[PDB]
Amino acid sequence: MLETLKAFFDFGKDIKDDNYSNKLLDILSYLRNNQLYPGESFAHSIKTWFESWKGQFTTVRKSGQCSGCGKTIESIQLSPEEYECLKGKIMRLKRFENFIKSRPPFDVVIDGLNVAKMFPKVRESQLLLNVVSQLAKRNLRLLVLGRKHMLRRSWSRDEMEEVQKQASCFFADDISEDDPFLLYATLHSGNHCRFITDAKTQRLFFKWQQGHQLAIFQRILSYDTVVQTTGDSWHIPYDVPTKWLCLHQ
Ligand SMILES: [Cl-]
Ligand SMILES: [Zn+2]
Repeated sequence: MLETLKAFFDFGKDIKDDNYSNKLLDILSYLRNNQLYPGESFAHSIKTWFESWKGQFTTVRKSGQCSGCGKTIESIQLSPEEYECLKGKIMRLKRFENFIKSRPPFDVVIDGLNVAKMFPKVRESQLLLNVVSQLAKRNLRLLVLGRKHMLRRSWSRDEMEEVQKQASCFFADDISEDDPFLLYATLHSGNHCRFITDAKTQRLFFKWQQGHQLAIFQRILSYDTVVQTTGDSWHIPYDVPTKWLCLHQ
């Protein structure tokens, strides 16, 4: 589909209807609101179309600070109001709710089932413990969302006991869905908590996810990797990617 969209940018160089241009800008806004990134050849067409504006293919510093503008890429951290927005509408089972509310916030919410079943070679009671042990080395509060299945041999427990002594474990019924509990416990704990597993808010969810998801651990950046603009500038990631199209005018 990106292939088709690119072709309309190419047509844009000669089509100087400024009503046509604002439909091309709508595409850019669609990319932003849905965490999509153009291909490299699509990026070239965007740069080229805008220049009919100065474009440069660049990278982003550790506190980017784009190498091209010197401008600072949008922050990945949610504002207190933005976070209280996204939080409210995700919660929009009471044993779990109780479990959370009678306890201090957590730092990492771990989807035990999906984490354990991702490196299929090793036993999954072992894999969970390994993830927990590496994280408990820094004294974080850990909530492991598990199932009654984990406390039934054989998921050697044994090994689950070592898990429960370094992480807090809530064992939901085996039929329960994973996503609701993880989203609740993480968002309830606060903007600081991370996890392992409308248009403005769907964007917020995407910003929140990118800045709070621990990927097996991958580093979380200071800045937000999305198509973005300030009016005088556009910053478009392409080909999360690390290459950026820099536009300023
Ligand atoms: Cl697509
Ligand atoms: Zn730049």
